Amino acid sequence: GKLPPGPLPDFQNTPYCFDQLRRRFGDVFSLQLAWTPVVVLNGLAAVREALVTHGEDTADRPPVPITQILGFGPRSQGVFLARYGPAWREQRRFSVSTLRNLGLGKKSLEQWVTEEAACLCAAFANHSGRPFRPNGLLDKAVSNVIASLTCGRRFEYDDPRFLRLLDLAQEGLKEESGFLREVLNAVPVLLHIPALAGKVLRFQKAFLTQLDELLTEHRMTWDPAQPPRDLTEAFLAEMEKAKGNPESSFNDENLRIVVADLFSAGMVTTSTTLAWGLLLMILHPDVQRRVQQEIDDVIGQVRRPEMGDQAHMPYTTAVIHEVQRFGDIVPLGVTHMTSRDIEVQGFRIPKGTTLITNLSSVLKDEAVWEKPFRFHPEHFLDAQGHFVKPEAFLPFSAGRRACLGEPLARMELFLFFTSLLQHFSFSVPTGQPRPSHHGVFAFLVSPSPYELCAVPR
Ligand code: HEM
Ligand SMILES: COC(=O)C1=CO[C@@H](C)[C@H]2CN3CCc4c([nH]c5ccccc45)[C@@H]3C[C@H]12
Ligand SMILES: [Zn+2]
Ligand SMILES: [Zn+2]
Repeated sequence: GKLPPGPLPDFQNTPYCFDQLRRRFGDVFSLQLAWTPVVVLNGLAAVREALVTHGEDTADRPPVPITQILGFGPRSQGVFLARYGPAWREQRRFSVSTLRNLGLGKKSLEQWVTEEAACLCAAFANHSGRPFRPNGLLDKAVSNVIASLTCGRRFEYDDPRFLRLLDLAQEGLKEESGFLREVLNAVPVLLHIPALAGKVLRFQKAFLTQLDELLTEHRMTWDPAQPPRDLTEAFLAEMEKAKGNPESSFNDENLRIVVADLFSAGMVTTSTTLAWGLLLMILHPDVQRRVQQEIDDVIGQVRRPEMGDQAHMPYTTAVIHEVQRFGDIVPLGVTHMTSRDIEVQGFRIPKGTTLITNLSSVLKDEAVWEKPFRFHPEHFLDAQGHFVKPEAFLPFSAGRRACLGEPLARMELFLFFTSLLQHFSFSVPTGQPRPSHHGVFAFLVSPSPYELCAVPR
């Protein structure tokens, strides 16, 4: 019956504000947000006990009433915010299998991705030696991979339509984390204001409208006499089989949501990580070199990198993992909700509690890591040079709801990162201030804006 302690009754600096209460109230503390009961879980032990040991009872999401404006319904919840049940599980399993069939785990996708990587290197080379922000090109190359798997196509980097889409996307994930958002969610009555309605999800509504245009084009070009060559076709073919089934989540309202969930995560998570990687590589030249040495030793500058190389590349694998750990791009993951009463670290957490997993607190757990607040590839290495992955490596969270795109993310990071470091040497532009290793918090945590020089080898 013991409830977790907490203060009794910020939105842009949420991560660090929680770290404050952690040292004060402990690793499992309660907190009051509007009318909504929230419990924050900190450190591996508490997150693991919640998401794994009590996995069945914490795999639900908080109701989010605003998503009604985006056409959400019982059988239309996408994957991310989908309530725990049939609509969630059908889409979740569909995405996981469909990715696999499309070539995830095969040289098929491997060779495609490493081809977009070549497009990325040519875009970089076109800056000659001049300083530039690598973010936009990172977003394009990484969007194309997920666009290809879901939408059956890539875009040219100079494509106007593609640019409006990446912008709407970026500006939309911003709206995922808002003060007003939490307001209309704990107070669902506010949606009844048609004037106030529009402005809530300005960009997300507009992103879905742009995605609709692409999906419509895609219905026209689809050859249903052929095995589906991407996720949208596979979805469309299920949608056909389900004509007459009001229970199926394969409906038109859910196609735009599912593809929005997958496209946006497949883009903003991975490229932001890579922006982190490139920033850490110019702040730590010694590390950048030691990676390039391994690349040469194992691959040379002849052929494109392959996933078969990662096995024999423990240092590069280390660095990439440490980028994720240090970069820490999703400090608070995605909220969960208890669907049942549970006990965590000795405290009672009632059914219906909003659970926040503090992934930052696990990734930078001072008890687990040698130098939690430093960029230290040896966190994933031993004295012998072998790669080790500590249990506290949870940038993808844990449980029934853990990132379904992790295998895609891992192959993208390895191939893009190695390809870039295989062909370029990155540096802070002479005469410019040393860039902050601190990050700026949107919904995600991104590096603070920086430029670099990229000179070929
Ligand atoms: C560096 C790359 C990535 C990181 C760090 C990351 C991290 C995460 C995190 C923290 C969650 C929340 C898990 C939870 O609810 O406890 C999640 C879930 C999810 N991710 Fe990822 N992710 C990455 C890449 C991707 C990719 C490439 C895709 C799509 C192909 C993707 C799609 C999803 C989806 C759909 C969910 C919701 C899972 C569910 O609700 O069952 N993510 N991810
Ligand atoms: C730019 O806007 C979007 O991508 C979206 C629009 O409407 C709904 C379907 C939004 C639902 N939202 C659910 C949560 C979430 C999303 N993308 C992520 C990417 C990483 C982490 C979390 C998320 C998606 C983004 C979706
Ligand atoms: Zn197609
Ligand atoms: Zn060893």
